[PDB]
Amino acid sequence: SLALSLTADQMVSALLDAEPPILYSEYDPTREASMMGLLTNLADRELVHMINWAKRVPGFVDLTLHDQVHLLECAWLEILMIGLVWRSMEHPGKLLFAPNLLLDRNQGEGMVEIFDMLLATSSRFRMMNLQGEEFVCLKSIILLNSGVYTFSLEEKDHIHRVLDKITDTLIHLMAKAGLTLQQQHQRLAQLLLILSHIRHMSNKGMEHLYSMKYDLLLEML
Amino acid sequence: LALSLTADQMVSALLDAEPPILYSEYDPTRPFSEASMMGLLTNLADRELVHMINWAKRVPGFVDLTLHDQVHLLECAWLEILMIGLVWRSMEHPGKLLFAPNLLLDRNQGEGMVEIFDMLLATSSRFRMMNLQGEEFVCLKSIILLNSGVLEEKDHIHRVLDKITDTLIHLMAKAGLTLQQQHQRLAQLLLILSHIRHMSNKGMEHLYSMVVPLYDLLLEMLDAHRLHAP
Ligand SMILES: Oc1ccc(C(=C(Cl)Cl)c2ccc(O)cc2)cc1
Ligand SMILES: Oc1ccc(C(=C(Cl)Cl)c2ccc(O)cc2)cc1
Repeated sequence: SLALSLTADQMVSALLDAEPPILYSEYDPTREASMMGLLTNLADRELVHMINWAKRVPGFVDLTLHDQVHLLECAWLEILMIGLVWRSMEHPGKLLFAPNLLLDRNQGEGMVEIFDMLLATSSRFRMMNLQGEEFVCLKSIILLNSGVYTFSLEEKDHIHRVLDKITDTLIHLMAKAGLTLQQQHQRLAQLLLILSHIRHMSNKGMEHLYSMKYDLLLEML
Repeated sequence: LALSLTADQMVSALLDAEPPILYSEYDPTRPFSEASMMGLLTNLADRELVHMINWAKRVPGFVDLTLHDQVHLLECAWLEILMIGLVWRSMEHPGKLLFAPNLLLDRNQGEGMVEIFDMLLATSSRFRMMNLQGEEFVCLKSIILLNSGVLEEKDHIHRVLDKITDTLIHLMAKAGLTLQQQHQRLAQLLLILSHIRHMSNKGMEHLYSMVVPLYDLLLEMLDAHRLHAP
């Protein structure tokens, strides 16, 4: 596990380098059972990239296959959502699901509360001046903190140590950016508190998906 | 004045404001059925709710918010608040959930509840494993309240949240932790809050598929005009 020996810069470079691409919504001019189909199809494609992203998250492959599957199983929607919020950040009042799918709230059945929360997190990130380097650290934290409470025991400890490294990385990014010590802790806290909003958003999102109606996962890991 | 508090004054304010520990109704009718246990828990929850509202009003910055925002924060946080309290109480009772000194329950006593209990016990164990301190607990609880549903007081709320962060840090420094340990523990603590949110959503899921008089209580007790509510 060279992962516990990574420096702040190495962790960032690894994470930046592992970023999935921004995918496009399926193009077909003729055509919300259709609108949800657009989002589900984007989601499925995004999932493939996410799983291979997860394998490049330092310390992730050191885990057993059982736990890798479980972490991804708990965090996938949270991860999809934070990506979405990151993409929408420079489009106030709009959610950028894809470059060719930029929806306002007016265009958002039980998705309305979801969108408003997503939009609010987007603006929150906007006024915090969230940086790409910080964003990838956060995304990684979601992956690892997803189902750690729930699930070798040593396995839990490895996760915890890597989380500590990501915390150090975040702090280092802020110090370099010239934040004072006090400012560093406050912003660390602000970022992490937004993670609970993300979890909330995911839970509500995961119980609307059930108002409708694994293999591929173990396959790739 | 709220935003003018030192760390030390902030922590003693929160400690002074702590609600009491309540006892479950003494209808000990055991063994429990689903109806009887939920009946008992709900009655406990309802009585705690009263004390929670009083507590909230003493959290620095809370009464600064509009009535609508006070109600919203409590609506969003109340179950998270009850659950963190339970986790704190159960901390020195491994394998058990101390809902009340007279209502100790283990996993083999909880039934969609089982999953929720398992989550509560895991968190409780996590608290123990990182040696969570009373001063830290009260900070986290206030953060849960102010972060549950956080347009001029979105900024006022964030100012108070910052002061609470400064207080948690200050407590860790006083304790003698290095700066690196401070940052790391702060992170570990706040990351737990995402799990508490999760357990709360799952709990609210179990409840609503089956209660507490939240809206009316807030109306009675958040009424600045009422002197002896509810
Ligand atoms: O990049 C994203 C793609 C879809 C979504 C969905 C939301 Cl906000 Cl509900 C979504 C995910 C899975 C689905 O089957 C439908 C929508 C979120 C982010
Ligand atoms: O101090 C507590 C009391 C009850 C509970 C409940 C759980 Cl764990 Cl589900 C609870 C809350 C509201 C209810 O109507 C029933 C149970 C949690 C903490």
